[PDB]
Amino acid sequence: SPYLITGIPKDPKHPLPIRKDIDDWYLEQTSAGSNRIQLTLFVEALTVIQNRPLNDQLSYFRLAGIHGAPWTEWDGVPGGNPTGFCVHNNYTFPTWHRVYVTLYEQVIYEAMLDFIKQNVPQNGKADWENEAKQWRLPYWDFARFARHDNTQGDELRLPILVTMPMVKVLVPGQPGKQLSKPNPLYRFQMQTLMGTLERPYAITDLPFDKCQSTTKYGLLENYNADVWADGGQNWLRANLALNEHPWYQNLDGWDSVPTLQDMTFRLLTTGGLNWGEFSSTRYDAPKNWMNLEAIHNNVHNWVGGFMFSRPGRHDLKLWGAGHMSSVPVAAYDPIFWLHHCNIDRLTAIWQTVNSGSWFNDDKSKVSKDDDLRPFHRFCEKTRKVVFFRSDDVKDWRSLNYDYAITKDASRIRKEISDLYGQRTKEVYKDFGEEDYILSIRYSRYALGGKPFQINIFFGDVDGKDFYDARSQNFVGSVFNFSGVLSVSQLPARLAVHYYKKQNKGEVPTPRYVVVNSQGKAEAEVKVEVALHKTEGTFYDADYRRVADGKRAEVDDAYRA
Amino acid sequence: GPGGSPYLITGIPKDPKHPLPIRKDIDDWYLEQTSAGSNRIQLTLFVEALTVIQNRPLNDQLSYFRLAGIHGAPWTEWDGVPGGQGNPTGFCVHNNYTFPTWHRVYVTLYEQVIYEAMLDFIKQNVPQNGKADWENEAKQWRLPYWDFARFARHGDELRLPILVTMPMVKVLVPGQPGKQLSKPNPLYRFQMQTLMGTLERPYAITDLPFDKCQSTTKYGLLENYNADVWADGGQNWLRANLALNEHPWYQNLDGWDSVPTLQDMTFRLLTTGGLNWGEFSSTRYDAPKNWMNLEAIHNNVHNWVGGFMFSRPGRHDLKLWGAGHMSSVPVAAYDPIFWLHHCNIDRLTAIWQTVNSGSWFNDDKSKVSKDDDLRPFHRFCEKTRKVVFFRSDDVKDWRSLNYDYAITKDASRIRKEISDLYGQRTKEVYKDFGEEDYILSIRYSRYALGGKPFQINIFFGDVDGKDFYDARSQNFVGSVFNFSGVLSVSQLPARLAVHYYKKQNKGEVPTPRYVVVNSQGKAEAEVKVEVALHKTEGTFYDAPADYRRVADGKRAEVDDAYRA
Repeated sequence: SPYLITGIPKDPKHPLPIRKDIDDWYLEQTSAGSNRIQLTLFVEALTVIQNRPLNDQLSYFRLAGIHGAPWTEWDGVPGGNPTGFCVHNNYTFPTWHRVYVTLYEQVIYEAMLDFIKQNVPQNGKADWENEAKQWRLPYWDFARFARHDNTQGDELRLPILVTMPMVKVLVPGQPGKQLSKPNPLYRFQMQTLMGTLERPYAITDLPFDKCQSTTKYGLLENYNADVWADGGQNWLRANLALNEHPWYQNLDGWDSVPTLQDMTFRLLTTGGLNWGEFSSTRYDAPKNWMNLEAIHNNVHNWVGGFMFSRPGRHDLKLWGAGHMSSVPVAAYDPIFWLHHCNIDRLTAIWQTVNSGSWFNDDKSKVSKDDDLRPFHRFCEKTRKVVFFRSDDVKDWRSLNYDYAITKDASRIRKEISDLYGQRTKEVYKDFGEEDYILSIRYSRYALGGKPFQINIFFGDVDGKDFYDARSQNFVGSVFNFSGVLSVSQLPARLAVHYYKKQNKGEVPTPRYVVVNSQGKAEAEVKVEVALHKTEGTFYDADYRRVADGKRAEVDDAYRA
Repeated sequence: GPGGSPYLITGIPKDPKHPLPIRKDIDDWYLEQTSAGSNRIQLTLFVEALTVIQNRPLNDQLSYFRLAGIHGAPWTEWDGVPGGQGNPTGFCVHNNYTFPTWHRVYVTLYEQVIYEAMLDFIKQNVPQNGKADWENEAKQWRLPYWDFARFARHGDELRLPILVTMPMVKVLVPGQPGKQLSKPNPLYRFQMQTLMGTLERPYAITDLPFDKCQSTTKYGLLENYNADVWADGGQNWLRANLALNEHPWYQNLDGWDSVPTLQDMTFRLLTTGGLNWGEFSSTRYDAPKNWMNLEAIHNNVHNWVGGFMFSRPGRHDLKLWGAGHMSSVPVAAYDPIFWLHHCNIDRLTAIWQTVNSGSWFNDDKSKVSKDDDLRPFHRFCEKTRKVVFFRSDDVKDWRSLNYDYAITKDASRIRKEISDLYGQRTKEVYKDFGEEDYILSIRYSRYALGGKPFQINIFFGDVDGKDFYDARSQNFVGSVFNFSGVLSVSQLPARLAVHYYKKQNKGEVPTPRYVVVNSQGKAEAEVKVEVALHKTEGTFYDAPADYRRVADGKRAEVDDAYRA
């Protein structure tokens, strides 16, 4: 203390190493011919970090603690509606998280070196150190189709490694030996319930205080409270949510496009946005409302689940809540960091194709000089420890990492298309050259700070089923990741086409429902939803409003 | 066993201070153990003893692996009785009248080994002043049963046991007053140190990729995921619960009430009188109203808990397939829930025996098997003073094994208890409709697919050619699982599904349509099944105070891409 965040130190033998796609990296590391060293290093180092005590500010718990609960000090910067250090709904969203991810990466690297120092016999040390110095925190490409057996598949998925309870690693000094160990990327587990930790670290209306382990969709009402201690990792349910798309696409004869991928492709290829428009959900032209924070919000929801219960009786239960949907505790789930690593990558990509657009508009310019608390660095000019500022990390390479996609950025627009654009283009091309988008504007605080989901429908809404891709006439969702207004944007092109085919070319009135964590509709949360149209496809590139949203009513038993 | 000494199976030794302790409902027992009114000692003992048993080495025949190994794979010897029994087969009895008695002994073995491990634990870990108190808890403990047919507490649905759904469990730390510790729960899964396909000879587990599992799983094995995911596919207990609550498709519609088929079937099994032992005891077939049998119910539960389909044709965002140990004969016993399931199968046998006292290997068919050696289980014979194999007559009175069940304590109350536990929902829903009963009869060969498992699904009305799998498939009525890997019979309730069909079709009786589904989720066209619908006047539950065939089944066709 102070802990100076520098990124991994420069070594001339390791020029700007890349953060790799975690599935690519896992597959390479576990191939027959790979030495398996980086995988062993990441597993062992993260395990050590997770087992460090609470009074160690570089323990996993305390590093995750920076983001939200239990809202304590970190690195000498005081903590204590409770709020964390994390920046939400402001234009410093991408830069604060850029530093946060780098802190995590640096801590892991240093733990890797400790592991080598302690456990690798001297004749192997140079080789292991070489691998550590090449290692960078992998990213989870949430918008890229998972492979399937080397070929590109057709669905979005959680990383392979994240879905494995155990992982086999090397035994240093014993060539050819491997041991299966608990996988620290699978979950973060403490020794007791998080609500019982010694003061001031205790995590105390989702029962996160009753969890010992992080969970994905594991928390449901009407099960014994001891089940919540470790609700498990329902990664199959998470994968289903990540592949959210309009309801009609489940019907025979229609091709589906994952909304997350369409959104990501739109975010990366749309020109003309200023930093304020791109960087945040913050709203101080609807075509410019698609932003990085909004996509990040939805992914948080889809990975963890936010609904603890549902009214009525249902044999098939698709609700269930978990850490990733919840601001105060999302950072405890190890996938948090891989997700945020990709958020950093998307920022880096966008920066590369929008080089003039950096805190450049009247709105975002005000926030440019914000201290990014609690992150410290040494100012060589004044010889003083100071807080990070956004300009310090404008070039991510000054933190000594890079991404392959920005590394040789020669053909970055083609790469964007190959990764995130092919399916969208393939399906859209069958229909007329026009685009439709939904605009959504809401207040994060509409439920006093509690989270909620805004679901949009074209056509009649099922009064007992207004939740997801399996709900009749579902078009898309916007999640309020919470726990001055906010905006988001949804693709609407394909959903409008289907509606038009069934309704004599009529333009649909977007119908919306605001859903709470009890699966009930909040009748009085204000949302501004509109439908906008232009000529020409979005990827070949002025929008006009063609319909206003209307709140849908749900069944009595389902109303909040 | 070692030194040429057999392991004598006796049940927990009799202590006059502990007269016939009961095997309790595992949810009631867990809830009690963790309540303010308890000391948490039996929970601690069961957790610590079972952990030790699971960590014993492969050459220890009382290790968890080797006890589970008696049932099926890796088909080795046990207690000096040769294994390696044209397909490989284990010691377990299936499709024969000794099914209940073989398993009665098997469950007692497991219980006895755990008790002995509890005594070891106390000897080594409990301070001197506490040893007698802890020993008395061990002497009271008996293996809990999972009441798969009872609504779960704080109920309206069937569920896996609470404890089975918990990765960790908090136990006492003996000698440290007030101290408890969260530990890995040995009932949640059984995990080895390497993939089971790589164990030292001759113990390696070598269609479903069980050779690539390090841990047991429920619904965790799906094609099109990295093979490393199969090492521990997880415990999808929510998915298992969904399967356990299987019921006709129509009941998911608005305005209709549901009844879990498992509970209806169990209530029918326990209340229908007049069955001989051969009818009750087994799926084996050497009147269709008497085809509801214990083994068929056991078969379906194995399927529902584990999952048996590795893949499905086509593309589907919502994936409700997935396979797991409990659905597969060769490896089912590795999943710790296996023993809790079989404990309840023993309890159902005991209940049935209580209300059918003259019906014990009594008919001409089952009589032949009464004197079968229940290998590999040894006991000391008091009459001849020699070590022999168990035989069914030895365990006719389960109390001779020094355990009992609360429900079998009082024959004068058993009919009310059966009603209270398994009959309330059925009666509540059936009462809204006319006084007649309908049942489906199902007869098939276990070897129809060369010994591979399959599921027979029955429908009333048009079958969706891409969706013919479960309660969400249009017009689904019920399923029969061939737990495999002389014919076999099962029976399904059809009363409510028939009423729904009649209401939609001007009172016409449905033709039962069936599809035989394999582990790839495809329909088998050549598997012969005899399905028929039968009717009588009066409700089945009022009967204790003659079915006529009314329709014959026919195979339904599925979409070309979904054909085997």
